[PDB]
Amino acid sequence: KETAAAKFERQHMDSSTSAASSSNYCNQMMKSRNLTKDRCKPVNTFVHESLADVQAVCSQKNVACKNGQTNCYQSYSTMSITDCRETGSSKYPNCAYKTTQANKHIIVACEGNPYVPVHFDASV
Repeated sequence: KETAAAKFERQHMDSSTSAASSSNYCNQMMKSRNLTKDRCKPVNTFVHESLADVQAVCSQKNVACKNGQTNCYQSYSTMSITDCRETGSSKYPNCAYKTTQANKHIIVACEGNPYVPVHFDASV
């Protein structure tokens, strides 16, 4: 089955664009990454950076995750991100999202050898 690292890439990485190009970015990406297939995922963030730059966060500033786990890390630098969260009209299978551009630090949880992101915790 899909690894946690691979799931993180599918859910949260978008190295192919520098930022969201339109208000339909989230609608399209949430669909394309299969985050709407079974149910409308309520909120999601995409990171517009190289994979290696995001994986490198696992050796940056340790911080406890929201859930208290101690394998979370905050990026030293801000990153281009897109916040996706459901609109009031979103109704499965017609999932619908508000796209918001931002430049924020990210917080990810890391696991494994290589030690890589497995969960997107927050934009801060």
